Amino acid sequence: GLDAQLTLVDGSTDDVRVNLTLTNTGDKPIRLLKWQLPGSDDAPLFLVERDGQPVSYEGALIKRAAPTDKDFQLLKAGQSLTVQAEVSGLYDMSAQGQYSIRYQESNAITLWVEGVNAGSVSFSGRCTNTQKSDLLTALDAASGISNNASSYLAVDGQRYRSWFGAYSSARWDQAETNFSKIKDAIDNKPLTFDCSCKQSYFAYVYPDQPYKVYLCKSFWTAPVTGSDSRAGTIVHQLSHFNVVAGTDDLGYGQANARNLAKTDPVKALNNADNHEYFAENTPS
Amino acid sequence: GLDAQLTLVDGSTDDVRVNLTLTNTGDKPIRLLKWQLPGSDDAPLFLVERDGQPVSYEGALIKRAAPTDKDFQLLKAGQSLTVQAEVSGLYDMSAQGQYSIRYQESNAITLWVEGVNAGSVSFSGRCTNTQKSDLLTALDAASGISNNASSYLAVDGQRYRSWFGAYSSARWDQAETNFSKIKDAIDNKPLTFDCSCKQSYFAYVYPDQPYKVYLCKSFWTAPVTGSDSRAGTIVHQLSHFNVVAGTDDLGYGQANARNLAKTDPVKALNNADNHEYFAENTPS
Ligand SMILES: [Cl-]
Ligand SMILES: [Cl-]
Ligand SMILES: [Zn+2]
Ligand SMILES: [Zn+2]
Repeated sequence: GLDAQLTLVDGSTDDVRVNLTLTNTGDKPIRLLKWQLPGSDDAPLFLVERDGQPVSYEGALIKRAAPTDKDFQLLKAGQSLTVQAEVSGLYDMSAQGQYSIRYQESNAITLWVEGVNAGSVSFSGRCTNTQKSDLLTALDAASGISNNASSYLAVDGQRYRSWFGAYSSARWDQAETNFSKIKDAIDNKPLTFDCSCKQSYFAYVYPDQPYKVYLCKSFWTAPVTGSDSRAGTIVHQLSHFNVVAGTDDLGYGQANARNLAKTDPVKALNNADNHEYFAENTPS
Repeated sequence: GLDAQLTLVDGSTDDVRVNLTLTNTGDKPIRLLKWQLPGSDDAPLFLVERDGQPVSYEGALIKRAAPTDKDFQLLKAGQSLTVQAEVSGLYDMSAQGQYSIRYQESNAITLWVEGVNAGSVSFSGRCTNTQKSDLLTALDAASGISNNASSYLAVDGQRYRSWFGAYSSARWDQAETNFSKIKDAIDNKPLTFDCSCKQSYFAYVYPDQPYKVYLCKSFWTAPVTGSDSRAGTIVHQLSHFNVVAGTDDLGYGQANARNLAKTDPVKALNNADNHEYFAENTPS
């Protein structure tokens, strides 16, 4: 027969990693569908319950052809295979509470889940409970710098001059209106964060697909606040949506933004990093 | 200086491929931002106009760090580099008409665009005008098999028995209600097709993200109608959405579906390929 043993992996993050050991206890080799083993392809391979109630699978479903030889993993007589999966990225484990997880069938393992923490926030692209929690934390920080930016623009200034260049009331109203909409998106709109991107840069968006922001490797290496920070990256990204500010990416980096501000204030007003650096205001 | 020459590539499809030659006409080497050359990363590098009116860029915008040495392509004195891009996947070229394209700046090239052709259809993931047209064609065919499936379920049967097993009125009503919703999605809902997937299988969906269907390699190799066809793949995929039929992927392939129908009609009623094969009805 085929036995499935599941063990929780102990770790210091909020992720939920499990080790699954499949063992062929019989005397003849058996063939296992690779699709039915944890992997790079989403599959609903677990029963996950919070407090006795199943929670949702959040991954994709895939149409595949009938399997051929290529699609099987062979397990010899007596032989075991162990694979590790992170479960929080694939099921709805966002709410605090006592969870069980069973492969499905294995024994159930159980654990406590801390809880990741108008407007709403959704996730896709296998964000783990760590990433979800970090993203919400980064959003609260973005809210802080975006509120600050708005308050500044409403009062009456080197901060403005730095990022947006020579004063004109039309450009200053334009900047204030852009920050007003960014603050409204953070405060009141349905945001989506996606964690599937493995690229070396910070994030990307489609300006016609509000309000979904795709984080990449540099987001995770960035500090939560400060220059080129997780908070500022969310301000940058939001500013691109057609329904927010419609900014472009005309240049990257503080040095470039200060140049654009000096040489062509209209382009600076249309640049995402310029908006980011105005809100990050680091150094102050 | 740096000259940019753009040439249209002649081909027999509806795609819009262009060759861009950048030449360093100066006497010292120059460094070109790789981001500003066509590539795997979306960038808005072209001005595209239909009948004199710019059309929308549809790709992503990316937050990147300031460039370092790594981020440049070097072009020696006198030296040329040529790169090819497909423009239709990245701009809105869906409408019939006379277009110009200029890299931006290059000369403009011009051409005629045939036009790809309640409910609406959107695209993402760099679908070319060929793929868009093929997808719409496949949708009309899906509509045909889905209408047929609905008509069959409303009359009064080996077709039903094959895919859904022993008759009971509750299961037959359930099947009819699932096909009713699939036909309603095709007819009346905002569908999105995405072409970014390079996996060897047919397609995938997130059941909580209606009505976006991601096509992969086997979709493109499939015939438009018949067994495991582009039309049937759209019926399969649609059936998964929580707001359509909420089906699972419990088994793949006609042989498996006929088994499920024979052994556990309730699971057959919950299986996407079973719905697909009922509508494809091939052989009839
Ligand atoms: Cl699917
Ligand atoms: Cl971005
Ligand atoms: Zn499926
Ligand atoms: Zn950007």
